[PDB]
Amino acid sequence: PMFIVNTNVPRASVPDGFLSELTQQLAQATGKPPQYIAVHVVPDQLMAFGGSSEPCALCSLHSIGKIGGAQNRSYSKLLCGLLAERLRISPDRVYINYYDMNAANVGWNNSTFA
Amino acid sequence: PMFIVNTNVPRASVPDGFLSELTQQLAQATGKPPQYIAVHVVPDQLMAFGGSSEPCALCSLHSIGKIGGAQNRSYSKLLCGLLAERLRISPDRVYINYYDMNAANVGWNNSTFA
Amino acid sequence: PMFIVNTNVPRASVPDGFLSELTQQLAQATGKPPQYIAVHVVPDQLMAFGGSSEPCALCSLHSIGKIGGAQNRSYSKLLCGLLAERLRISPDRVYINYYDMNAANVGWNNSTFA
Ligand SMILES: CC(C)c1nn2ccccc2c1C(=O)[C@@H](C)N
Ligand SMILES: [Cl-]
Ligand SMILES: [Cl-]
Ligand SMILES: [Cl-]
Ligand SMILES: [Cl-]
Ligand SMILES: [Cl-]
Ligand SMILES: [Cl-]
Ligand SMILES: [Cl-]
Ligand SMILES: [Cl-]
Ligand SMILES: [Cl-]
Ligand SMILES: [Cl-]
Repeated sequence: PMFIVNTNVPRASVPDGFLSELTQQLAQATGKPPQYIAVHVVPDQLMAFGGSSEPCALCSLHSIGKIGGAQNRSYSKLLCGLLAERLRISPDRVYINYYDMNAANVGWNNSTFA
Repeated sequence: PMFIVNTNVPRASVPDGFLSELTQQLAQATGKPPQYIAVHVVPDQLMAFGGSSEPCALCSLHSIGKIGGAQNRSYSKLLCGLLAERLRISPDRVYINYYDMNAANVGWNNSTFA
Repeated sequence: PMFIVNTNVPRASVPDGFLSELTQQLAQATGKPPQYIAVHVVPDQLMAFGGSSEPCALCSLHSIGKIGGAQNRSYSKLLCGLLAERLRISPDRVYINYYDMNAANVGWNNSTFA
């Protein structure tokens, strides 16, 4: 799986250990092996949500399977929870796009998961 | 909806009110409330379009519905128009990927839109 | 086509002409004219792969057609090879998401490719 978070929150406000916490929480939530988890955080971004530039975040979670109605609601609660707790971003100022990737469309180690 | 613009144009060349203009114009174009419109601009990028690093832009517009053949053509005219006017980027050096998202695949406020 | 590389490797480590090499290599691989190839490299990113902060990369390749099982395996070998030789990133620490875009969903020059 791959989780990306883009936010206008400054770098200095992203607490130490955030990438590790995301990796650990996502491994368990998705059920995927920790070695399969990739995380990416992009702070200090120029963005707005509803026209307001108060703290907000635009994210994406890509996974081969483990994507669905119920699972996505659970990931959203988990992720919005972490963003609220660690980056002080209100859950209603966070969007998370979920993508269920076909194995044939994910490259890794000179090949694909197909 | 969510609109992201990645460009090699420097931050100082992004005029005041750009995020606000995009928010307003996209709310009107998509027919969605501006409160639900998120915009993100990423300047000073290392990119090339067609083998040259002259001003260019790689963008994405995600929306639950309001995506289609005719609508996308209309959005492209609007967006390329804004990028040319405000960032001086030639329309033929702009790519905009459109994504019609299923409500279950868009997280927000500890849940999804499903 | 559009190729994006997000990586934690330093900007100073990205060889000059790297964008040009990616452009020409992708033009050859996809069979499409270099004029239509866009490349984007984002260094100095805060990311982790498998919980580790060692060099890694999260990439995407979007193309109208020329995407598939066999082709993607070929693209992965090509791209991982380039990232390894030029950016010193191990292939097993690289993810590449492939997207076969419908022409109606790719905006360009005030319209779409449909
Ligand atoms: C699905 C499988 C190919 C696979 N994907 N993947 C992604 C990141 C790290 C390890 C692996 C991995 C493996 O364990 C191989 C060695 N069997
Ligand atoms: Cl589910
Ligand atoms: Cl897919
Ligand atoms: Cl602005
Ligand atoms: Cl140039
Ligand atoms: Cl339409
Ligand atoms: Cl039309
Ligand atoms: Cl979707
Ligand atoms: Cl194929
Ligand atoms: Cl093959
Ligand atoms: Cl598409």
